[PDB]
Amino acid sequence: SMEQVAMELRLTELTRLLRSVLDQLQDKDPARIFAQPVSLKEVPDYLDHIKHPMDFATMRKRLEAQGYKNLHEFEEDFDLIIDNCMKYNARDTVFYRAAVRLRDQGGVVLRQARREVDSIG
Repeated sequence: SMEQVAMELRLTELTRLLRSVLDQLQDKDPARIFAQPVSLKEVPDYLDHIKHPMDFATMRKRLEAQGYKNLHEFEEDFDLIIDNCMKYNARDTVFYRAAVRLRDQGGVVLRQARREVDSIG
C-alpha cells in the first residue's frame, strides 16, 4: 500500500536523525568506555548484576536495522548505558565518572533531538 510506504519513509527519516544523535552522543565518550558490550569473559559475574546490558555498538546494530520506532525507545537504550555503569561501578571510578559526564553532555543533545522529532513529525 502507499500508506505502508509512507510509514516506512517516516521510519527511514527517523533512523537518519537518530544516527546523527547517536554520533553526537558517542563523541561525548572519547575514552570509548561505552563503545562495546561488557565482556563476560573479562567480567564473568556481570549478568548477575546487570539484567539488561547496553552499549553503543549494540545500539548501532539496532538502529541500522531500523529497530527504533520512536525517540523514547532510543533514549531508553542510552539511559541503560549510563544507569548500568552507575550501578556496577562505584563513585570513585573512572567508569562511573565517564557515565556522569556522558549523561550531562548527552542531555543537551537529546533536548534538541526531541524538539526536532516533534517539529518534523
